[PDB]
Amino acid sequence: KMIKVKVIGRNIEKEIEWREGMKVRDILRAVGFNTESAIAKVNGKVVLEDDEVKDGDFVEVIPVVSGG
Repeated sequence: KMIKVKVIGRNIEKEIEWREGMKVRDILRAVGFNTESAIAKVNGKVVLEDDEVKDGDFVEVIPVVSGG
């Protein structure tokens, strides 16, 4: 299971396998970030740092201020 990281709505696609026993947090750990810089949302659904991802969830980290 590998992770992908993008800056809130920064446009960062990179397909990504997945694995067994791990968690959202870890994949975010592949960023060296249990997501600190952000709010996370997989498939358009919102989550917390511990609310897993699944499937090669990316990672979003950066001033997630959607309003521009």
